[PDB]
Amino acid sequence: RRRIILFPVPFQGHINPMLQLANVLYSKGFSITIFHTNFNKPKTSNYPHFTFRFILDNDPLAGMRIPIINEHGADELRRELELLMLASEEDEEVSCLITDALWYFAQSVADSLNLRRLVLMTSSLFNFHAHVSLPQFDELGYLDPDDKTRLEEQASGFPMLKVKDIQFGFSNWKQGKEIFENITKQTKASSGVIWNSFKELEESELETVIREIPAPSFLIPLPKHLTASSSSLLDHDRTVFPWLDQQPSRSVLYVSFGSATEVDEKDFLEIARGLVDSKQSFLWVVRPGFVKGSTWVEPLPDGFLGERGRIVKWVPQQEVLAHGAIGAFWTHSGWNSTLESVCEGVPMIFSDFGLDQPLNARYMSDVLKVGVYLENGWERGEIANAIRRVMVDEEGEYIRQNARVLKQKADVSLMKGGSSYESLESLVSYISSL
Repeated sequence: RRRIILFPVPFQGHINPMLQLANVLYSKGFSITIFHTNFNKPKTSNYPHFTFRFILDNDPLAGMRIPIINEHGADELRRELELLMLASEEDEEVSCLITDALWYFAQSVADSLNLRRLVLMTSSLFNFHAHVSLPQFDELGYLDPDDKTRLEEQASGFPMLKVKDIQFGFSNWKQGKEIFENITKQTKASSGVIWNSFKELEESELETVIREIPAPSFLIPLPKHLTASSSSLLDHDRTVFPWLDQQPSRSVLYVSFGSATEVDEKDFLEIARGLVDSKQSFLWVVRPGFVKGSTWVEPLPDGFLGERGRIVKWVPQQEVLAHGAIGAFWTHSGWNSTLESVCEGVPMIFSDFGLDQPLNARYMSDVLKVGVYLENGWERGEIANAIRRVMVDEEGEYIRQNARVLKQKADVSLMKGGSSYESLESLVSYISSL
């Protein structure tokens, strides 16, 4: 009997994957302790088989906890580790810790303890290519936002990307590679690295991973394993499932934009019209506090759709995406939502609110070819001409085709004698054989 220590980052896009992995690992035999701040704590009654430890705070702007924890957490993380290693019975040794990547400082703490740390990568191999070649991007001044980026113009080497992708996708040059420097470092210094993906999804970046990571990396599509429904930090309105049933097959555009994202009153209305203008049935989730200078959706006028679509606060998305009523998904190019998509097999409109969303958008658009990327902000014509495109237009059947070829591949992964299948037997072997 052997304990894994997991340690998410307490934001939905990190919780979601980290606990899915937790569930898959309990399956295969391991005791499971979870480190988590008291901030954004998930519902624990949902996870009766996991032991939970709250730390670091036992008495978009919220994402500063990450850097604040990194520098000031070390000595608190080490304490609780040692506690847990101590109290552990003769017959329940801790095999390993498994953190988010952004916990780049656990590796010193673990190092200091001699415990070995594995890493959960909540974004893609491509993402991690980007960060690897960042000192290559400083040179060309892609990280410089003073002058300009060239028009639909390829960066360097084998540029599946463009300079905008990086420009906006690394639009925190104000802080700079100071952070990402270590994340990449602290990924490579690791005893292993679990990728939320499968082998056909990113086969070009395998090399990038097998080059830079001396430790074995293991390729694991979590959504295909199990749904992340019971780590939702917000309450699901399930009143959408009885509806969808009464939409005809593939006539609903799902529309989620992350768990953090904010928009102006101007754009929210803009986003609004485009959806009507497209003349399609669409379920559109809107967080509580999504629109700025408002609480929920006061900005919405009366007499917009009403029959075709309905707004909601929050839903169990994977469960949604898997409904036939679904035809596409207006993502924000967050990775889980993006990955969920491929695995349930739905084509997507893209967007980017920085960080990683262009990167994701880019090589989901062009490489795989499973979506349409509004590069150029928000126009009520374009948006409707992306949605019509993917959904109705006869000029996106190659989008719809590819978006479901890739799904069968995923099932094949998890079918015995398949990448993901073997990767999990291996990961499992890699945890035990320690």
